[PDB]
Amino acid sequence: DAAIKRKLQSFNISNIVIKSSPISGIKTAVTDQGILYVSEDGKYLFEGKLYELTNNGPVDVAGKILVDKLNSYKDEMIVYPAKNEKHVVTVFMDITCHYCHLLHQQLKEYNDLGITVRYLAFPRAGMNNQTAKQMEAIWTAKDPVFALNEAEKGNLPKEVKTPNIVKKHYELGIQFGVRGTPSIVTSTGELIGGYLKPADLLRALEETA
Amino acid sequence: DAAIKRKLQSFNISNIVIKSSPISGIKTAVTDQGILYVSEDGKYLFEGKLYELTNNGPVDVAGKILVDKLNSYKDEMIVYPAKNEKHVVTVFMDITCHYCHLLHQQLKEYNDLGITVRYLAFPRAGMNNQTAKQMEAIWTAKDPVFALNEAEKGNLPKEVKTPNIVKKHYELGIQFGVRGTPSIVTSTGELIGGYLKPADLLRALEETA
Repeated sequence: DAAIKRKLQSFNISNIVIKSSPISGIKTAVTDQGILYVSEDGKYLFEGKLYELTNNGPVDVAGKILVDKLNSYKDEMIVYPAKNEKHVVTVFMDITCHYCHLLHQQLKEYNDLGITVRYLAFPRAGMNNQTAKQMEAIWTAKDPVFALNEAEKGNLPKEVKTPNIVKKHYELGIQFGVRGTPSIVTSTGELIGGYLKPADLLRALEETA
Repeated sequence: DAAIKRKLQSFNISNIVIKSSPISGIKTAVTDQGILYVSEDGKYLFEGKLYELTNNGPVDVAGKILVDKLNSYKDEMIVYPAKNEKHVVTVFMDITCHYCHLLHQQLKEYNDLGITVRYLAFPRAGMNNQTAKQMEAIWTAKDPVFALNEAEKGNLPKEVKTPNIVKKHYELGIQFGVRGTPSIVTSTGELIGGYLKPADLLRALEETA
């Protein structure tokens, strides 16, 4: 991993970070230009996308590289655990979205189907508005569940913070390909992005192991 | 190379053809979906693009895989050799193009600068018109140089054939990224696509070794 990030610097490649590529001789170089792939040597770069069709289909190796990134935010997520979970899905949500709202009005149901809902923020209209500022407030509050539960009931925070964690959540969403909300990211890194009622959300999860 | 094209068939991948990838453990799989990269094993596919910045910059490995493809058409090219060549450039040309025309009116000059001009066809307005049919005729004639020399003087062939070799030349041009004519492809696989007077064409070639 040592003899590498040198030539990459000399190729305008930022925040270089090496890793376990499912292909020896190479290392999954999670750079600021994307999830690259480089030789132990460091003379060949893949600015493409590495897969493995396994059986279900063209499953991108970086899918799992990405999921770790997300999970690594666990303590920023606004969790709504279930009696005892059978599923743990992360949802990208926006406070001004009817379906995100609806999905929220059913945490009890999702919870009661053994699905733990974990929220990450996804301010659609960019980080430049009262709305993106309210979510920062909500996500960093003293008790996010209360803050969020109240925002969903119409009580937005009067004061407000500057987008930061919501920004980090946003950017991670794009990496996943979030193009609207709500968007449910499976615990196996998948992505059934879009609203899905309790029941339906269950099958979708059970069907795809 | 044996234990490979099996899973690839089982991933809707046509005209599979393995090859020398500058990276062991893998093989430059020139498929009908593009120049892929696969593991000796055959469980991992790169549907991306492999490079090597060397020194001049991000030189694509498939550049050389491609050039061989082109060169492999040598006996279809309409050549205009020079006393004794110092350069051998392949030009994608169209008969209804002012600059392709102009470039042609100077074969003597290019020739006299030690540059052998080799023409491949590139019918821009697709293979569906009198023009694409005339070039097929020209490229497959009994003496293409005469046929072409005459087409450039305004004497197009009366009869006409159905696009085929011009088609193969066309498709190879797109692979190279030809977006207009003329487009000069260097002997080192490069691509200074666009008109370039004799002199200028020389430097461009000499500068880049």
